[PDB]
Amino acid sequence: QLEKELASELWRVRWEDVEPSAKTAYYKGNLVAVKRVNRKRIELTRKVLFELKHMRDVQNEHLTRFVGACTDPPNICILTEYCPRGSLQDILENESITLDWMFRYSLTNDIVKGMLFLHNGAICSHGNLKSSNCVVDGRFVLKITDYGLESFRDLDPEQGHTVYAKKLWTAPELLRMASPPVRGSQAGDVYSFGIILQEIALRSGVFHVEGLDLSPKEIIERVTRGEQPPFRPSLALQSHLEELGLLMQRCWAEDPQERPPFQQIRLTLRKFNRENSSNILDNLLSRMEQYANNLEELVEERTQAYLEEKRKAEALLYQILPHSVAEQLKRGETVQAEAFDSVTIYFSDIVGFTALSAESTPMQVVTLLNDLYTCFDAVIDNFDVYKVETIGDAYMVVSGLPVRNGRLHACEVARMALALLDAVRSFRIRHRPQEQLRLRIGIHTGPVCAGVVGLKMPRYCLFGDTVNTASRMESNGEALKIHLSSETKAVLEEFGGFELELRGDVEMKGKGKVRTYWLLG
Amino acid sequence: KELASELWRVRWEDVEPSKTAYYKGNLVAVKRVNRKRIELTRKVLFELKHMRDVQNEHLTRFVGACTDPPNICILTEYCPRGSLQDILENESITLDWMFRYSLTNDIVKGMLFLHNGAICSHGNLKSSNCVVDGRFVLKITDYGLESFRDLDPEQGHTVYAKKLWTAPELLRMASPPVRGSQAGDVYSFGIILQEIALRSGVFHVEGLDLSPKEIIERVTRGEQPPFRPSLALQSHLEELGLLMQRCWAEDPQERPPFQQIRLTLRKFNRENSSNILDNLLSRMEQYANNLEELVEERTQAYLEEKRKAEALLYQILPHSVAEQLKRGETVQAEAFDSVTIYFSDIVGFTALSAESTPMQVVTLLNDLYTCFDAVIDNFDVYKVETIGDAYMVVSGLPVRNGRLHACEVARMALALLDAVRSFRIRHRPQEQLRLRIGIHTGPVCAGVVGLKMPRYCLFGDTVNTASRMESNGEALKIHLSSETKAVLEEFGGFELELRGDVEMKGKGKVRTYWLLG
Ligand SMILES: Nc1ncnc2c1ncn2[C@@H]1O[C@H](COP(=O)(O)OP(=O)(O)OP(=O)(O)O)[C@@H](O)[C@H]1O
Ligand SMILES: Nc1ncnc2c1ncn2[C@@H]1O[C@H](COP(=O)(O)OP(=O)(O)OP(=O)(O)O)[C@@H](O)[C@H]1O
Repeated sequence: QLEKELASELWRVRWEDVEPSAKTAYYKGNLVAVKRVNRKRIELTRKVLFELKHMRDVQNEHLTRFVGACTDPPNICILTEYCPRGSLQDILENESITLDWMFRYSLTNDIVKGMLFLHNGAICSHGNLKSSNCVVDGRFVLKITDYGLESFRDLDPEQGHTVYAKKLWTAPELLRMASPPVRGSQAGDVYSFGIILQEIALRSGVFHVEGLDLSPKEIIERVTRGEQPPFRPSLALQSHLEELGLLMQRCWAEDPQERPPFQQIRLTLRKFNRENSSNILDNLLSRMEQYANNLEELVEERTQAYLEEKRKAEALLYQILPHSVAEQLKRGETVQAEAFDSVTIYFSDIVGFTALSAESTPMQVVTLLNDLYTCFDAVIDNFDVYKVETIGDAYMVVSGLPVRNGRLHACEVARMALALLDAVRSFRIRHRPQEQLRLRIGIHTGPVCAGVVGLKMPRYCLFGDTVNTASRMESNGEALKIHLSSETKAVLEEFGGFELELRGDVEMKGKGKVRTYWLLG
Repeated sequence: KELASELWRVRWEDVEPSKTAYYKGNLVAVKRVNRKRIELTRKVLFELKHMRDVQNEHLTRFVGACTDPPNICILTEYCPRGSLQDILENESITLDWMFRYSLTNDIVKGMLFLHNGAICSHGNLKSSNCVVDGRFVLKITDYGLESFRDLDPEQGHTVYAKKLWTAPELLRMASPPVRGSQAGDVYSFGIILQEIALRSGVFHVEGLDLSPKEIIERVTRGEQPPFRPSLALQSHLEELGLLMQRCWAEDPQERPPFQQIRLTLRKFNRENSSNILDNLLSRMEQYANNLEELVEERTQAYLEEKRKAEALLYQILPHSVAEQLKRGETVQAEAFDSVTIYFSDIVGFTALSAESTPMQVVTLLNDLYTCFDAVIDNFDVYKVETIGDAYMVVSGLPVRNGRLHACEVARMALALLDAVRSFRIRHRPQEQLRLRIGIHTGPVCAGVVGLKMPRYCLFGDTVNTASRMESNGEALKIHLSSETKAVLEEFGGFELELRGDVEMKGKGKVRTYWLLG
């Protein structure tokens, strides 16, 4: 029977039907995982033959099973039962799995037991036990893969300097200037578990010391020196979980016969887990429930964040155009060009807005300008006005777009006249208690045309011969007063009750003698 | 002994309002009751006895319901995480066939115990009142409640919206009981299966769907067309439709035995496994995988959206704004040492534009923007804004430009001729335009004004008076201010024509020079 099974050749995948599509592949109607190593010298190694067959005959709860081997000359590789989640080191290091310490204790104990079985049978502890080769099952039962099959790996000094990239967990004794044995040492196992426990206890990569970080070269050489102090990454200075620190301590010292057996290791682990170490069945359920709850909370927080971006993205493109645009993009395809000539516009400036303001002191007025912007905008929400521009010389607001009515705009302009008269006595310069600046404004009705231009950041533009004429005529505005023209005067006539006075016949550049009026209230 | 003390004396004092409240355990759900007056009787005694009686694995426990003069409610266990109806409604979660199927089987078992013993009936079996548990443990709510319900008569909005679930055997009556018909339970499961079968809301086949009131009197007006919403035509679950078709049985007795229902569902069962834990573990696995997929999609969309927003924001302001967006959050205006300001507008742009038709004026403005685009790529220049005809920009860069603002006039002089030469009014092919550029060289202070919609604003007496003066200028000739003419003197390679001392408002006789090229 033994001879027959050994001759059976039950480990040959033969890499013919298997389809490739870190590099997961599909074979045996199941998810697979294949890792290979550059070697072209395999033979029918009797010892390795038994090792391969025995591995294929090894099973346990916390181990990881085998499938088949790559005997083809294209390559040679293992076939392993892929598991969904990534390497454990990634698992903890993501900072997005929101672990808990009961969770971690259970993981440590499970890995302990799996290794223990790994060490109680014909297969003995594997050489390397890096924290980055402990996979998590779909049902979340820790497994320790990539072990055994001695002659099946890239056992090589070839890389030379590059070898020092990945040996950090190597047992200190084995990591000396000597040719190592493939199998490894049980002391090596104790050290491996100690270092992995450290990494799963501090939650930062490998050898996370806050005082001084050092590349792999530095850590390797430091470990190698064998200095009097027991070099190893430090333990958080707290008494909350001293037991685990002590247990790791017993596994670190270079005393080869000091790293204990796993009998006492499991004994101390159970003594600690007596806090919550209850059952062997329900553990899976509670663990998965905790993990799922945390994942759902994380995704809820991300989804909350995503809405935050949408509102801000909206605030840039849509908001530039008048709020009629707010409909235009908000299913307002009907929000298009207009031909309404009953539009009232207020363009005003600060008497000596620039010269004195800039000359007073560098960088001593810009904040005040922002304050004026904010306050006068808040008032700008006190009336139905779609502010047009805030040009350096002046800001110009014209209304009427939000409601297609020829009576609302005139009343809005008339009201804003008195509102600006008040603003004259509003937003006094805080920095200079003895400092006052007055605003001059004017209104000029007439035909106008509004339309949306621009591709990247389209904006509304409101052009009109009346607009240009109003600018050219109001360029001579006086302080703390308002000038109205004939068109706007007629607007006021039918707009509603008001107290307008007659300034007289003002000679306007390009307009000639124009009768003008003062708005009192 | 049982008479002595209720063991259902849940006063808030024990609990905290902190609408699920907490009591010395996990979260304990509550439900207010508008009773306002009590004369508890032996009937109530047996009510409490039954309330405590059952502790089945698929019946959700209560402890004690308040009986205070002003208020009363039942303190049940707050099994969190929504409802089954919801747990399929929200499109995010994607239950697979087997998952829904097993959910149905579990409901079968829970109901099987529901009233096969002491408790007679519940009557309200709304899917929304059967929630999932912390770890995939379905239950069924409000069993018992000998009188704990809104028995008060409304015959109004309550009828409109809150009674749909009861089936016609219940509907075809004017005296609703505390506990519904056994066939009533069968019907309740029938419509619950109706809702779980497909992802629709409630009692809604495709096609014509009358609104809820129409649904109500359809419920009570049933004709020989036996109006049970028919299942999905998909033939991979047609056997389910068999049960569904039977469940809402017009003949009261034909509504099959519930145990027979369970046994048929068993034969029906997908042969996954027989373990009681295995099913739970597999379910949680599927749910977790779906949640991970949701996380992935959300993250992808968030990154894409923010990338687009950043692109737009960078487009808005000058590249110095890009740098500020990079790391710097606090920005204060720069009192630049010396800059160049170019003001551009055509002669009689206002008049000509007004002459045009506004509708075609929109295309004219599009033409203007496009034609300005070409001049928009000459050298470092940030177009401040485009208000009307005037199209102005400055060449001040975040860092020293080696007197590059001298190159601003160079760029404008180069671009003006090219733009004017072969740029035409689409709606005004017959009409042509002449472009005049006014350049000044001087310092100015510029900064970001506003935060919600911050914009670069640059103020400087040079800029202001230069814009005003260039307002009136020579024809088809780039005028430069003597101030900027000297800087042009510093930078070689070009030719300058001395226009001479022109009258500038607020400036008197001020020298100006015409661009040569
Ligand atoms: N169960 C698994 N089997 C194979 N690969 C896995 C598994 N789980 C995760 N992986 C991924 O495959 C990679 C294989 O591990 P790794 O790269 O550490 O092997 P190696 O570096 O060739 O040798 P060692 O495992 O000793 O480091 C991991 O880095 C990980 O990203
Ligand atoms: N343990 C629980 N106790 C109470 N409500 C819950 C519980 N779990 C979930 N819910 C929520 O309760 C809602 C069901 O509605 P609700 O219980 O308020 O009215 P009802 O029970 O149908 O009728 P009434 O409340 O009048 O008896 C669902 O949205 C569900 O998510």
